[PDB]
Amino acid sequence: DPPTFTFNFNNEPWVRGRHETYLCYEVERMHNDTWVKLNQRRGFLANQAPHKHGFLEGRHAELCFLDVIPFWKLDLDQDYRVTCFTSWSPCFSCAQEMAKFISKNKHVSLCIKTARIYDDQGRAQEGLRTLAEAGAKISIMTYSEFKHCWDTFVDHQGAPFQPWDGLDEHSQDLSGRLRAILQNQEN
Ligand SMILES: [Zn+2]
Repeated sequence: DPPTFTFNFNNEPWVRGRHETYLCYEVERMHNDTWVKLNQRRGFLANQAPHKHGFLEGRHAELCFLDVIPFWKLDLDQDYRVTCFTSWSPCFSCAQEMAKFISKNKHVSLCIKTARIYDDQGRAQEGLRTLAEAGAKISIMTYSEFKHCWDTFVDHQGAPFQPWDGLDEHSQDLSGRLRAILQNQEN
């Protein structure tokens, strides 16, 4: 057979927030002081809008699952068990908003293992610290959690996907930054 593989998750652009963004998530509906789930889906698609009919601004992972919450329309005492797997930690307004819903109430546990993000300081740090501090537990899902990212949302668990050195660069970035952003250690 001819050795021809397609890598859309590699270094090659495939997120940039909105638009055809490769993203994955996992959410559970917490009820009766416990945890439960009433759906069968692992990860997410590489685009916006989960279903058809009803889409204007679009949901980029952050507000995506955030939408799945009102989708269940829990009572109130319930809790949001949401987990995300994106190629980037936050988003300017997508995260700023997300952060709110999560920072506007104490009852939403999240684990966003993101690949990596690169921003100067302005027009990005807002959704960064906000969503990352009062929005969810953002993890640096680079080369390491990347291989695992597969082991969690792949039928084969860790598909034969080759990692790019950039992961070493980005990983080191998203991580070291995420520490500076959340900690706000200005130095
Ligand atoms: Zn976005």
